[PDB]
Amino acid sequence: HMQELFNNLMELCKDSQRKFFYSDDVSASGRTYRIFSYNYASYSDWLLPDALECRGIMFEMDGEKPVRIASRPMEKFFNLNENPFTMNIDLNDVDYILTKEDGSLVSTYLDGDEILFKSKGSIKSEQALMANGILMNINHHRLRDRLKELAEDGFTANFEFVAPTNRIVLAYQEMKIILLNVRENETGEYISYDDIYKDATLRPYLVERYEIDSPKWIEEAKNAENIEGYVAVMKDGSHFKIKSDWYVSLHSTKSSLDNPEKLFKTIIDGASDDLKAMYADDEYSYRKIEAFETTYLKYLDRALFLVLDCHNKRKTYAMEAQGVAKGAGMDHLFGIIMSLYQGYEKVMCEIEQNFLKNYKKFIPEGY
Ligand SMILES: Nc1ncnc2c1ncn2[C@@H]1O[C@H](COP(=O)(O)OP(=O)(O)OP(=O)(O)O)[C@@H](O)[C@H]1O
Ligand SMILES: [Mg+2]
Ligand SMILES: [Mg+2]
Repeated sequence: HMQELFNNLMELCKDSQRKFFYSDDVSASGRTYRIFSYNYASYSDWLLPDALECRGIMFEMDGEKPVRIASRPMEKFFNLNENPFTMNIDLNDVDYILTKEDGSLVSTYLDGDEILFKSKGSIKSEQALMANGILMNINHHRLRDRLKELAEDGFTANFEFVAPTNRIVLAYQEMKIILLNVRENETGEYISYDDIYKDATLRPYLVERYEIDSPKWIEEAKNAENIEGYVAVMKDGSHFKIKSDWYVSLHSTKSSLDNPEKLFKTIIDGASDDLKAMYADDEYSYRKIEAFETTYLKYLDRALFLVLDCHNKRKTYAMEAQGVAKGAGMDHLFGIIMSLYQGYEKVMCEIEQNFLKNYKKFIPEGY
């Protein structure tokens, strides 16, 4: 049930502050919501219970009690061959593949009598309030009424918000929302693509689908231009993504595998999952990216512990924050501990830049 699921997620947000976290917002109606998301996480983190559902799922709260799963976006999923989840796939068990739109996730939720969108991490993000604007206009009144009845039966409708102002790599003419999928809020079951298609009000918005008969579609997609790629939907309802080399080479920093300050840049932007799957045919470059990956996560772990723990507990702290920084070799994390005296997020921004400058120290041994 839901209470079980809410607990498993709360557990994750205690393990470390850059693995899993949450955040509470309040809505216009005055209701209280809690969003479970994530910042960084390695394959083992994703083995923790229900860790794969800690990407924007949102609970309406009552104090510290979940009352309902107000919004259910997709589970975390990975690129093919990115890690042990997505290696040894029977490509013959791909049901079909879906165009991958380049934009931002927005997911429905009911707030009293109002059907609204939340971005991945917030119900007040720019994308959230614009998506809201879009849904309340007269052109989307048929769809708004259908998503409102879906919410009321407790489903979550998931859209990719695209726009020329919100351009990531691909270039979209108009601002619009594209219906990706629909999820039952409690069980997380997906509505079948064919049911969404039968609704002629939803059919206009629904992401294009392609049938496949040979795994040759992956080579074609890897070698295509001006597309991000595809989301493959398995016969069991799980999903794996295939991005084009073209997209990945444009979404990473330039010369990533050559300049180690570039590779680390790729990692601090969360783009090294696409890169790793791009070099999955190259055992050396594949396992090298994992090295630099672990390095930066090992660091973050240590760093974030020391910075926040110290600042949990006056010139006392000043001299005491020096014992943590110098005691761990990184005197860079001293002005960082000055933050909790000044103001808090804004922090994680600073730990990154400070890593790239001393970066030469952390470069894995043998690389
Ligand atoms: N047809 C589609 N089906 C599913 N997801 C899609 C589709 N088109 C675009 N997406 C987007 O793909 C995202 C997941 O793949 P992507 O590599 O873009 O993730 P990300 O934004 O880097 O974050 P993460 O690594 O945490 O998944 C989803 O957030 C979703 O908004
Ligand atoms: Mg995307
Ligand atoms: Mg990624």
